[PDB]
Amino acid sequence: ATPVCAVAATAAAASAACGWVGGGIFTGVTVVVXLKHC
Repeated sequence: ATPVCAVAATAAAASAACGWVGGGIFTGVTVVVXLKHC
């Protein structure tokens, strides 16, 4: 695992954090709000 394991943990961690960032959070928040009330 060493370096390889660390890489997976990094990319794997982003799965959620990375997904939320990059405008992903706005998409869900913006999308949810609308459909939520829109």
